[PDB]
Amino acid sequence: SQFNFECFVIEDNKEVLYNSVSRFLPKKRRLTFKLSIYPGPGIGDLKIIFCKRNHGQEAKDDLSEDYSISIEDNKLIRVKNADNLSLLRKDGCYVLTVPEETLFRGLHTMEVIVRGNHETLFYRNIIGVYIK
Amino acid sequence: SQFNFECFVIEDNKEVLYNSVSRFLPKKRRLTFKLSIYPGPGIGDLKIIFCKRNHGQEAKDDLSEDYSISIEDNKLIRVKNADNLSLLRKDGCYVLTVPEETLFRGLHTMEVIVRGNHETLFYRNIIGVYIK
Repeated sequence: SQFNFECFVIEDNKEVLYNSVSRFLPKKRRLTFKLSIYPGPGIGDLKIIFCKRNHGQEAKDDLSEDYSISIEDNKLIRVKNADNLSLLRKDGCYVLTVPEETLFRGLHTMEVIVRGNHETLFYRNIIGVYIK
Repeated sequence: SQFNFECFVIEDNKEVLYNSVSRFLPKKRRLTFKLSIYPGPGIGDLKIIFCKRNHGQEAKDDLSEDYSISIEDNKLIRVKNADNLSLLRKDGCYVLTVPEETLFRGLHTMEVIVRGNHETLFYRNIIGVYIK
């Protein structure tokens, strides 16, 4: 696939794929959300946003974050609230990493939206995480 | 204030600690150099530079890089050639990560220099890597 979106839990200094919303995670785990981009025809300069939200009765705007970046000339441009993001190039693949930590009980989602060529939608995905 | 400086090689999707000049690595391996900062009280703003150099009969200026960052008011400031650097905040320590790839045969070093108030030297360390 040209785009991929994954959540990893840091366990004993290894990244372990989080592959089911059914699995409750304990608090105090580091998470990494990874957007992998394989460039090609029509895929170069991009606008990307990550949307972190929590859900349920105790939904709070306080826990909401948007991380907005652009990729221009294969370089990362921090647009808004994107200081913790990082871009890494590995063998024709660009990986954008968003770090988080499990802290509040309940359902949390991270959504990613990728647009290019004057706002054409290239990719959207979302990962839910349950925390004890 | 306490500092640590470590090098990790990615081997089967895990960060494996690479001790300085402890073995020869093949080409096309990913490396991460991590400076960990355990800030003490009144440490003030910091100026940090990483210096990459290669050594031997084929010492080459085109392989040298300097990555310069500051920590000002507890935020990362990318000063020069620091787009690939990232800063992760953990419980009681900051971690600055410098990614590299093994590409040229011989000895290479990554040196880190940390200065603070009045250009006072707080820390210096260096790690060497052998590449096949």
